[PDB]
Amino acid sequence: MNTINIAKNDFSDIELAAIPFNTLADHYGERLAREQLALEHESYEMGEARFRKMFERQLKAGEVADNAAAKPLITTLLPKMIARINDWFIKPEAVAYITIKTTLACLTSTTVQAVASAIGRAIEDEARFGRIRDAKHFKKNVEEQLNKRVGHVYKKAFMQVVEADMLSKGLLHKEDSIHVGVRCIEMLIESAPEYAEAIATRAGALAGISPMFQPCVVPPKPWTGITGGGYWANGRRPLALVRTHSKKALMRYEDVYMPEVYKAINIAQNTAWKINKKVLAVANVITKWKHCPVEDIPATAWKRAAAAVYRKDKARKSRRISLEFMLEQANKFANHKAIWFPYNMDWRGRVYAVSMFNPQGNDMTKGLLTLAKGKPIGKEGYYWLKIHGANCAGVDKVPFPERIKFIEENHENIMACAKSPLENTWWAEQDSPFCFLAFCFEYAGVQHHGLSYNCSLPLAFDGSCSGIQHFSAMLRDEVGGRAVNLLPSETVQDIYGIVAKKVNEILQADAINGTDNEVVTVTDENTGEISEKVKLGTKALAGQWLAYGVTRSVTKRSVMTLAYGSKEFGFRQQVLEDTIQPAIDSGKGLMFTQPNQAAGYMAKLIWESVSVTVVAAVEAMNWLKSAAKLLAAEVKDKKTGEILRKRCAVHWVTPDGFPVWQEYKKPIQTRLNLMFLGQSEIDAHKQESGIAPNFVHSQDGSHLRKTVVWAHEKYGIESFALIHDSFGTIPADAANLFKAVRETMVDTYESCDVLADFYDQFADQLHESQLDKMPALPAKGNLNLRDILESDFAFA
Amino acid sequence: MNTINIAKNDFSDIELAAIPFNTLADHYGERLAREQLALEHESYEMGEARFRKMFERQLKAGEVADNAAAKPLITTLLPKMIARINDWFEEVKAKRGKRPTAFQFLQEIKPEAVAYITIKTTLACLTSNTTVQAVASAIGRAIEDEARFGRIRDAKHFKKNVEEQLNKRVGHVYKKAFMQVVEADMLSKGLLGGEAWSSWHKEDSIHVGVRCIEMLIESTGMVSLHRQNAGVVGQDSETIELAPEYAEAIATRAGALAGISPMFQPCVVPPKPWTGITGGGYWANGRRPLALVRTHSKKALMRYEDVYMPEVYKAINIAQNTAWKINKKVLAVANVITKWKHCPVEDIPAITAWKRAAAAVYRKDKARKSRRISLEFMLEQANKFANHKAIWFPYNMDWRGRVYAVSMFNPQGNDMTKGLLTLAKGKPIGKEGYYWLKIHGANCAGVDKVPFPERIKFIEENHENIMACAKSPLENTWWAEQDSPFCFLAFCFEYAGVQHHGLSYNCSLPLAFDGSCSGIQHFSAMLRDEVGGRAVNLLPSETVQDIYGIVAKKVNEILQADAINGTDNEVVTVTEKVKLGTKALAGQWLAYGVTRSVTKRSVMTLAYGSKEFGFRQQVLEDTIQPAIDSGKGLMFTQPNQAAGYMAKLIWESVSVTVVAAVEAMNWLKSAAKLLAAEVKDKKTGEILRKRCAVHWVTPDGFPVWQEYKKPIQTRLNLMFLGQSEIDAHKQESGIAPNFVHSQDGSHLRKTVVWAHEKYGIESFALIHDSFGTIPADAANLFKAVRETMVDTYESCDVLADFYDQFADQLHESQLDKMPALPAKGNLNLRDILESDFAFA
DNA sequence: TCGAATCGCCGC
RNA sequence: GCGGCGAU
DNA sequence: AATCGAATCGCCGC
RNA sequence: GCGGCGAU
DNA sequence: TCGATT
Repeated sequence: MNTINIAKNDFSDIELAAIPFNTLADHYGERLAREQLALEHESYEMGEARFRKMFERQLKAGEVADNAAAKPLITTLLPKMIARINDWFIKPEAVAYITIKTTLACLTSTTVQAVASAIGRAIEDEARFGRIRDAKHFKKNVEEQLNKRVGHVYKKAFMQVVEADMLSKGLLHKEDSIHVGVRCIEMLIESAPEYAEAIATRAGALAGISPMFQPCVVPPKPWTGITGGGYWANGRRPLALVRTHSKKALMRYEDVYMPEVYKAINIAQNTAWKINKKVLAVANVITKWKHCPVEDIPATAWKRAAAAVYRKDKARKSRRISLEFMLEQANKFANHKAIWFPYNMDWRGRVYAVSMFNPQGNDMTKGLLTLAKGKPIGKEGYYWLKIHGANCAGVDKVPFPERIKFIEENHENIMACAKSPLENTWWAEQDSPFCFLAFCFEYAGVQHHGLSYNCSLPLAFDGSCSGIQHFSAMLRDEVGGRAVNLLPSETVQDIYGIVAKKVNEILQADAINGTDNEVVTVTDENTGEISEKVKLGTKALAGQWLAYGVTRSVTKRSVMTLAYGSKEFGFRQQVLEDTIQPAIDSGKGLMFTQPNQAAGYMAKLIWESVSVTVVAAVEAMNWLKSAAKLLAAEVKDKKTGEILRKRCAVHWVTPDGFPVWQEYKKPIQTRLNLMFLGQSEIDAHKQESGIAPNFVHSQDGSHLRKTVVWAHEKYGIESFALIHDSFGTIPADAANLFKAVRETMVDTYESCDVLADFYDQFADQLHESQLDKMPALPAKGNLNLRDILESDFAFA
Repeated sequence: MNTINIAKNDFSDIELAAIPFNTLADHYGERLAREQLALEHESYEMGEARFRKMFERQLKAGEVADNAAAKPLITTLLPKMIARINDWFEEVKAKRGKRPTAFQFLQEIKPEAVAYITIKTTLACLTSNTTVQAVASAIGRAIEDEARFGRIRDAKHFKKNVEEQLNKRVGHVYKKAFMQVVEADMLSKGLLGGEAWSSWHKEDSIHVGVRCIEMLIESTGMVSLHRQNAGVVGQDSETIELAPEYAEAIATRAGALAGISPMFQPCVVPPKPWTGITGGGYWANGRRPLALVRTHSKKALMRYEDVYMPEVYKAINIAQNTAWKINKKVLAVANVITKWKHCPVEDIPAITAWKRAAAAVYRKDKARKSRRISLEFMLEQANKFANHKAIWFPYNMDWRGRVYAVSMFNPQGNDMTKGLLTLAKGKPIGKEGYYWLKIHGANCAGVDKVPFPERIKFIEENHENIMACAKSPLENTWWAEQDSPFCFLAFCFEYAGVQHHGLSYNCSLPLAFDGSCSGIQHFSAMLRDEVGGRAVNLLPSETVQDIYGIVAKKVNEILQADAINGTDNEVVTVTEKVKLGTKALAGQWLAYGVTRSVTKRSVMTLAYGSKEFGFRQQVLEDTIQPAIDSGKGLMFTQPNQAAGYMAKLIWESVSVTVVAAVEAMNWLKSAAKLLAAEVKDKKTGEILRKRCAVHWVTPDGFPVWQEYKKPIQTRLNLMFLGQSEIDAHKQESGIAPNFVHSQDGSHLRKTVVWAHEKYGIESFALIHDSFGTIPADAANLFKAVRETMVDTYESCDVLADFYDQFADQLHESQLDKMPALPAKGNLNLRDILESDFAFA
């Protein structure tokens, strides 16, 4: 409960070390060096404070046991107590966990009787709950709402209701409780400051390894290796080029040779940003007046809404704390001529900025940041500057000439917002408001100062659906590629609309020729009550959906979740929560007499429509999932029981050269309590669930890294705004980046059959029995990749 | 249906007529006369457009029968329909054979209700498919809906608790949805006799309406019947049209009503001095002339024509003459923040119960829209008159004599309106002006329960905050966080001016001084109550006296005593439940903590006549129910027992604190009851003394007559809206609140004339007990308002005068029932002159 | 058996 | 009249 | 048969 | 682990 | 729901 201050020695050395200073000072100046090292020391300093505040709230709460510093002693203390309870003789392990947590919590916030009463009272409460959970299928319906509850008091209150319903349907001493705790303590005594020092020492250590990362005031330290990049000073937490769950998976990158990967990261780190002072000036004012600046600009349904408004209030507090941090960071570096961001990678190869305040943030955070080195905008830069503004306004589904026309027709509004941003709220109403306001300021400058006016604003181009774009390129899918604007097109293609149009074709077919409605008797298991129930035929079901009107908004989420592995089942939950339930609360949905029947009907229709719109996407993710299932399985001779092939990790190499290992590992045994917080084999399921998204994310990351090196080497582009598939640069450089991103993607998939390369990596790993099971590669389609270079709306 | 425009000829007269023009031109010149008469013309123009939009919506919704142009004709036709209904029923019964198919359906609905349901639904159908079938269907489904759910209304005792929740819902579908839910609930309880309604089939409902349509053509004849393509089986149709004369009657009445409903605006010249009952304020001879007294009958207005009240007339004209201007600095701030927030000062960032929660969000959504529409009007009017060097507000009086401004934008409004308005004619502020300028700023911030020396201390300590708010009101939100933000911000600007320009600075800001509890103050003055007078700051006190904190103190004293002594809990059978004792109940309340918050509303409602019963509903809704929703109120295990217990304690605390108030309102209530009764000898039955109204005259010379009148008959439908003798209960309910309000009106009127004649004061901000003037004249207004109050209650015994008015009217049986005048107390009125915190 | 301040604006 | 807003 | 299940990264909270 | 928020 | 483990 007494924490040493890491600051005085461990944080002092970071600034103190001469070798970082002398190296930093020569290139960037002594004062810029000192500030960078002072800043890095401050980041570690802030992190120590953050842990101290969290620990303090945990002492008052008694949730010290939940804190990571009190975890390691409990793990060595617990097994000896469980055996002692058996030797002295609810599950034995759970009682041992309950006693340790209650003892540590009671001491944190001292009578022996009071702790014994608490342990017994919690023990009785848990067993009354545990029996319902340990029945279990009914508890599974309860468990999701139990997981949604917050705090033991709400858990017990929710537990209380489910027990009463469970009694109604029929699934079914104070001194002794104090005596139960006393004997638990008596066994615990058989199983102190020295233990308290262990949590106290660990608390210091965890305070030293969790800094609040901050932007660099000098160009970041280039990555020459696996660790030590980004920030210049030797720290307690050295940056890793790849964020790894294990130190082993970090080390497999130590040997590997990835010259192009390193260049891409170093180039991105080199990009110099500055705070957009004009946008910051606006944001500082509207923030003092509104919780969210753009949230509200003047211009049985009850029970569902009640759950949302509690969430909506909790959401509103969660948004503000993020805002107040970003704003302070924006104010703090507002005067600096330039700031930089260090970059590392996730284990799949996507590029992330390391500091908490980064160009990859929300719209306000994005609008608060701009590049520091501009070039005169010229004719083409103005053209792309206007296109970006239309995109920020939400005009992104029309051809480019209509996007320019929208800007010119709204020129006076744009000018008004630039002149008096607090007097005209039109910018706040646009889809990406603060980024739009930033565009307004530059648009005014070009009008005030002409095409020679210097512009450093980041103009971001985003691929429409990167995963489907990449999957269609791999397998040459024309129909899917056209739906994602990979092919050159007269008009912007909406994949959500195409799916919706195909759904309407099925809807019309089933309404004319459909299964008739059928009636089946149903008997409730508990009641034993026989009620006649109607299964809706496809004809009746289509009629309800046709009455509602099926738009792109019905099919939108199902297409987005496709890359994440969602399929027909997950769609039915989406349709219910997205369109069917919200219509009911609005009073619409009179046609949706049975919601779940409509959602199941719709989810089948969306899945059929998606599978014919993008065949390569669906085919590829099935092929990858089959591969992961085979490798992840352990092969055992049935008679022998010995394993012929152990569970195998899945590994591949991106065209950039980045390798990735996907090792999802599940623990052997875990303990979870209903009323108290719950306390190395490869998981085959997570291997299958993740192989399709992780592989395609690995491909988009290589595309990004290839684009930034190609843009810097073929063209002069030195400033990059990168969000995983969004590519930004200054307007003078904007047209070349648009070219470079098309040239990179065309180059790789003309050069590399990524799926065949994947097959060569695991083909030997398959057991003799497994080879017949593995599906063949999906057939290539009719698409020509050269047409991607001509496409306007691919944006990538 | 279609209404000719009033505007072209009749609104044209307002600017044309020479005598209104010349009278205005002689006082203020031709050109100000041009602007005023065109402005008054626009006020009539805006008002007519208001009627036309409402009529268009009501026509679209079929709610034309709800509109006032259609009420007179419906009142004429309704008896004819009803008589024909009753005769049809008697004629159908007399004839032998199978009864007509509508006969049974028409019977369960009252003959009055069918009559109105047909007229409204036919008028709705015709003004918004003229076929008899669709209108007969539309009638029939409405009859059934009144039949099915009416059964719930008349049963009746349960309906009284569902009546309010039905009213709180807007729109027929929501009303119908709620009634299906209660019907299912009461059927489960078996209240409705267990008879679930069997829905009428469609062919029945058609036949129900046709019999109704036929019955109006015989009796009333507004609708007439026409047959298209007779004898052709395919196209044989019958149609319905409205009688043109009846359509012309609503159209004539619609136009007549649109020309008499103006949207009153401020004056660009000083308002017309009042010389008589009518035609004051605005200068044009208008279709709706202003009245000096706003009355419900022309007769109550006519009583004022004869009366000589020179001081009443002087006070209104002085108040009208006060020159105002729009505070541009405040208006600049309000124009900005309003565009960003629905209520600009609402959410500043700073560092069964579920069913009740749902009702709260519904009300909150209503309150947001209704609040914002008022805001948008005030800002638009403010921006309109922003560039004028001065503007003026006409004034008139309610039937009790309280003074109100006439234009919709007026200084007697909310904070934002009050903040947007400042006086036009200012004087150099001076030392004394600065002092009250800071006191006013302290009160706008909410530092009002404290002596003046610390009010000055608060302002001077927050000097840098006040300065920052004035320099950048948009950059520092501290002013918006105050209790009266825009009025505080208005002080911030003048405070910044005094520091920039010194004590020579010309300040025209209205410094409002408000009596703490004007009703109890007046009642304490009449009967000379020392204890009551001290509690409401009538007598000089060491500190400001909070009557809520006083009552809370006396409540807490009982609670502590009832925690040591007092009844134990007992079990009582109820048609066995525990009845909590005062000892248990005291413990619950002490656990909650009883503050001035628990007692505030009860003291406020005292002047309105509320007593121990009304406090229990207040206590439950104000503190107990919110506590339960918040997760407090575990102590309130039985909420109604706690509320009734606390209501008793508040009533005992209040009655011993302000005795003069309780005694005086009782005496007036007893007077109105005796006067409002009819006196009839029981054996003969003849009425010896008729029901009599209540009349008195203020010391200012204002007469006032209380004649609450009850209508003989009324009608009420569940889903469609419903459409003279003295009301004795309203006479007793109203006499005491109205009498004390007539006194504060006289005090206000006597104050403005005394401040105008003894001192030089020419600018008055007046809200019924709030007295405002420029800072240079603040000290004298403080003097003047005290001097008037001491003078009247030394010169006049208002209760004794009141008794002299009605003593002759009392009957001989009633004289023993009448209480004596309440005894005067030991208070000395001259202490009011030295009372700092009376403010009045 | 019943009941338990005035004035305006907006909506129905 | 009912629903909501505001003034005292 | 029984039965389970139905993307990555970051911040805040427990 | 759970919950909430944001990025793609 | 149809695949997946079990």
